[PDB]
Amino acid sequence: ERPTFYRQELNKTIWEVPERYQNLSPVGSGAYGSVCAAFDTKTGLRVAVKKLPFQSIIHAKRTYRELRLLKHMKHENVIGLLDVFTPARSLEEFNDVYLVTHLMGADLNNIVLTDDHVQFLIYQILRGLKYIHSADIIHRDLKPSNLAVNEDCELKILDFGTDDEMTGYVATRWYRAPEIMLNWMHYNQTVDIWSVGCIMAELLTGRTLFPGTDHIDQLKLILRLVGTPGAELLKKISSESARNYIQSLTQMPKMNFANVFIGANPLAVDLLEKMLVLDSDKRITAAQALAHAYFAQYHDPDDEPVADPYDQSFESRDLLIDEWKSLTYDEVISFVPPP
Ligand SMILES: Cc1ccccc1-c1n[nH]c2nc(Oc3ccc(F)cc3F)ncc12
Repeated sequence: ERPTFYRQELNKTIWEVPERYQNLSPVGSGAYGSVCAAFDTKTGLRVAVKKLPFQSIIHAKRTYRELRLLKHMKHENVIGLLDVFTPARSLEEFNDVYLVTHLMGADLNNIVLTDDHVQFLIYQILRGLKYIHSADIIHRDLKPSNLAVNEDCELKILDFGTDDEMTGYVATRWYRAPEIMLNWMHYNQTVDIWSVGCIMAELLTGRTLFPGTDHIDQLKLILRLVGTPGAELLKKISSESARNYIQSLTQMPKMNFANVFIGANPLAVDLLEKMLVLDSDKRITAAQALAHAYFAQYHDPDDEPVADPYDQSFESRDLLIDEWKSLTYDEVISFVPPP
């Protein structure tokens, strides 16, 4: 049965939410979008409520995409959907989408740690990533700011699935795999593993691994550590222009990671060497990384679940605004809360 909704001005828009949600207060000061913290009186959970959506074909498809992704994700280490609602009573008046998830304590930026803490945090990221990758979903933009923890350091991944904000000395680009940063090729799931390597290094040292002042400076930072590409990788760079530029660079050998990560657990150094490989074909996978000796005290093959199949055929589909809107409406209406 349809709950009673009440109205409140918050982020200079009128939020209309079910009575169960109380004490709504804006969080993140814009950083997360139009998001409010609230208390869910039905479940006793502190929740984050995001108000989004059908302004164009691209916007409507992106709205559908986000709802589909969030509805699929059912894993301890991945942000999932506690609720989704609209005050609209029919498809015709449907124009707002509200998404509800767990309210976390802080992101990984507001944390950066002992080796034991690093083990635990990276384990959880990899556990969540195994799940996400098993559904053929790539995050594409893993960074400390979309990794959040509660008070008990229990972690969840957020934001899975412009040129200006990627320009210059910016954290938005520091965690990106070189093949995606420079559009070398059609990339794979281990772009996310590169990101984990960058994050893990930063947890260990307290410092950004590749704090490039721009794309090129960052590539140079990367290649100084991992070496310039060999013949085999160059061949895989389908971008003739990008391949051409790479060959202009003075060749450099891979550095000794033990001399870069001075005093770190040798098993951590080993894992970093396996994650921070230039050739994405040869990077360690999430499933493989979980079985690495570094996570011996946390690893449990019976407690690292995979995802149900995820149908993303809609991605190659071209539809009208009202069609994406109708699809989105169906998904809102059919939502079943978690047990
Ligand atoms: C990342 C963080 C840092 C500090 C405090 C709270 C949070 C936080 N907890 N939950 C959060 N959810 C979001 O986005 C949503 C994602 C999916 C939703 F269904 C609803 C959302 F609001 N953004 C920040 C936080």
